[PDB]
Amino acid sequence: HHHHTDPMVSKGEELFTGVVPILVELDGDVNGHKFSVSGEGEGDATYGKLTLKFICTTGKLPVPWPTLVTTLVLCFSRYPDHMKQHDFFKSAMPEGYVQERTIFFKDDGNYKTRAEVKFEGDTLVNRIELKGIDFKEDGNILGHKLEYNYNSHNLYIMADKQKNGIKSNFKIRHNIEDGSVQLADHYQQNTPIGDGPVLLPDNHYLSTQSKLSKDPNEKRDHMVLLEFVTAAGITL
Repeated sequence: HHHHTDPMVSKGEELFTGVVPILVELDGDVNGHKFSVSGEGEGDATYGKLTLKFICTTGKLPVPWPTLVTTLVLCFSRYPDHMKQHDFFKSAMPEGYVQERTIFFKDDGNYKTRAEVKFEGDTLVNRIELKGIDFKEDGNILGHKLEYNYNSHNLYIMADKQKNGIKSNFKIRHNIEDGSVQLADHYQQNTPIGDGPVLLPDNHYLSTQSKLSKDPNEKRDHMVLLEFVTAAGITL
């Protein structure tokens, strides 16, 4: 059960009670290599918990799987009760929100992404387009020099009142196979798809933990992702 004095909080919390099925679709194009990814799994916002398996449906993924983790559903974050009035992501549901990013891989190319996150029936759907340009053919991305792992990370969320949405910018660190690190500097904005009211948050952050694995029975190119996201940074 859920029980909040704000009916707008109640509306979003009710959509994310229990376990929610997730579908992810990504059509990408990086330096002229077209590819698609399909993902399926479940989210349990009560615990900030996501379990997803992604398949490259065009063959071999032309970029490293870790580079797509942030692109491939922050509505499943756990917002503490005393912060639920700051949960933009659930408040935009079920009509959804647009998530847009530019991801600058330092000394390399950049990803431009646009996604619509919304419910289709009971299923939470993340449909994405990605364009990657100016990548080095022998760089860490197109050369597949990134390790298959991921680090824990905090992203700070700010309101974007001009756009009735939010924005964030943050740096992801990708381990390179020779010990060093590839930086991926993310700029992010989110806006509601509908014109109904949303919750615009005070400044806070999301604390993320991600674990990547492989399905030993899966011959297609794939990534198994376990992710926890918790909102923080506002006191009681």
